[PDB]
Amino acid sequence: LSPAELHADSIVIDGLIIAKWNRELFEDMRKGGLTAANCTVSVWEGFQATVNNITASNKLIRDNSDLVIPVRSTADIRKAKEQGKTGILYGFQNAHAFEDQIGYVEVFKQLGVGIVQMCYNTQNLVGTGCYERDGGLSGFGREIVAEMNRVGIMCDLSHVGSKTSEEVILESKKPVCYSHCLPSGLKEHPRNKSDEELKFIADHGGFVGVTMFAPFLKKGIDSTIDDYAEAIEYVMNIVGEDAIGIGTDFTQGHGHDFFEWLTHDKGYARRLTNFGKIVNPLGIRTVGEFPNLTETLLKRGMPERVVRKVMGENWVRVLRDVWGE
Amino acid sequence: LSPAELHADSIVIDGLIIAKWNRELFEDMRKGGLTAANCTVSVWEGFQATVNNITASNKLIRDNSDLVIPVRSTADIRKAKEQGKTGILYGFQNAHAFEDQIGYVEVFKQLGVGIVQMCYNTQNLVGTGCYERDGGLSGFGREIVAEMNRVGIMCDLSHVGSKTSEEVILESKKPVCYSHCLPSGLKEHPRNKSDEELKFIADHGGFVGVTMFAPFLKKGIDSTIDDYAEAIEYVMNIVGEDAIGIGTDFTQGHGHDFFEWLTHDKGYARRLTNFGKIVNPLGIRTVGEFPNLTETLLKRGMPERVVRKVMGENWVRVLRDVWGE
Repeated sequence: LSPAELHADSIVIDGLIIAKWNRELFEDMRKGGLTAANCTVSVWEGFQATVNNITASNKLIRDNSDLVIPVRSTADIRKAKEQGKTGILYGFQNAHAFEDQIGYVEVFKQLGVGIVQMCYNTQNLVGTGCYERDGGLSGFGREIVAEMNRVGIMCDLSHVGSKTSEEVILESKKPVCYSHCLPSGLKEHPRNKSDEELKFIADHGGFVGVTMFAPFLKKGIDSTIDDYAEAIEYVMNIVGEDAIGIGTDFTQGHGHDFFEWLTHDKGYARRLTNFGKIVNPLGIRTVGEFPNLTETLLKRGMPERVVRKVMGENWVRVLRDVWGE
Repeated sequence: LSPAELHADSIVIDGLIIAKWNRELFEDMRKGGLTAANCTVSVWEGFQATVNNITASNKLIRDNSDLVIPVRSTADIRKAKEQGKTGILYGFQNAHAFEDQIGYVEVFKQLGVGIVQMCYNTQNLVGTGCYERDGGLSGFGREIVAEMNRVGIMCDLSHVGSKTSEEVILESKKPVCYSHCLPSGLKEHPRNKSDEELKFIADHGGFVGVTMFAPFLKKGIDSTIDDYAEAIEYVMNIVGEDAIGIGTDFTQGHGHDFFEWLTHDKGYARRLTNFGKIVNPLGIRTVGEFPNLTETLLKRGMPERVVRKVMGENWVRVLRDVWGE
């Protein structure tokens, strides 16, 4: 009932987190009662470099198994909750890790990867990102989507351009998602999505995780926990209460080198953009503050049942759909 | 001079050979009076692997140095004519070997690569090739072209397809070429270029070597060395006598797997096309019959100085310009 007992008695999931990994990050996940999270282990990296991140990841988990456990099935999510731990679901923010092999889709799946973004800002072998002329979904890309549907890896399009994004929604036989994005109806920015877009992905059984990245918020570095709920309500107004969730996009622990890496093509080439100061909305600057989002949305008019949805239940339902598991 | 004396006294150069390497291939090159030839060492492979192709090539050059030598500058071309050997010019048919490192461009030039094709049939990191909806040249591609221009690696667009192709011609500050293509005015086909595309490339200081791959010829597997001259004459009629050359798509020695490799995306995925029965036009079916090409053109009426140009002079000139030497 009380905004604390609810968060506690609930499945909380985060669609996207790219924080510096260490035991302290893990403990802050626990402090926030986080049940599970899509953790990025690749963005610009190729096959082997991505594999390395996974090896490094499996080690941190292994060494901190009293705080976190791997996530391959939604059953792992139920386990994590009933065990007082945080489930970790491996994700890629780029299909580039597959390189030119369609066989790697099954390989990574076998290594615990459950969500893969099609592209990242610029042109891929499969499609093209959101910061450049979008050429659409390539032939090779349609083969990658297909195998991903067969193997059980969800298609993510947060950083993919509109042309290729639409083709992917129309091609996959399993729900796709925008793990972390914001409405352009509040802020123009190249990474935000239009109302037409948000309505189009929901109509096709899609899912949408609303993010809180300062740069993409209407008020930016002056945004508050409430400005986030505002955006979450704007999206739910188009998407509906069954296709909306959370995708904070927490970059907790990272520094200067990390952001410059995210803003230059390939992590080192030409400048694609400039985010500016990185200031999360006041009221939810750290993972350990996740519970303020349950209390907020709650004290904002949204009934308990819908809240359970937005905080995690919805993420579980789609992941269950896509993994058959 | 009789066509025999002429061919022998001429600098004959093949814009593109991609046959099975061994001591028998060389020797046949010598029989043909071949001065220098653009030899492909990459088409579907990435950085390392292409490098392996290169160390294996260097091995052959070294073990058969009485017949061949490396060609890095137009001076190396003259050196071959002086020593009666065939200079080998390492070339790529896909920029995929650069992967996502603009620094690899210089790396390969230092290893001998002097001519590179931007894409091969399908989407790249830099563009798209004929055979699929062409999105154009990307930001990463624009950077690659700029570096290629600086380091001295000529841009090839035979398998690139109009759009990224045209954009490359405008972006590049050095002449670019269609090492091996045929006029679509004689045979409609995705690999063939139009009269507008051929005039365009020439009007921009570009170069065009004509090929004789059966599938692209009007008469197909029924063509003859004359049908080849007809194409050369067709192209020279637009391009002029200074922007045309030879780029016989010699595949001497290769078997069945090789062609299936050339016809499926990434070398194994979806079939992009089907060449059919591979038969070279009668009277020029082996690199050892090169002198018949000179004889023919001459027999058809092309004056001596022009024949010398089509056979090799034009190539050396554009390579001289593009390499700064």
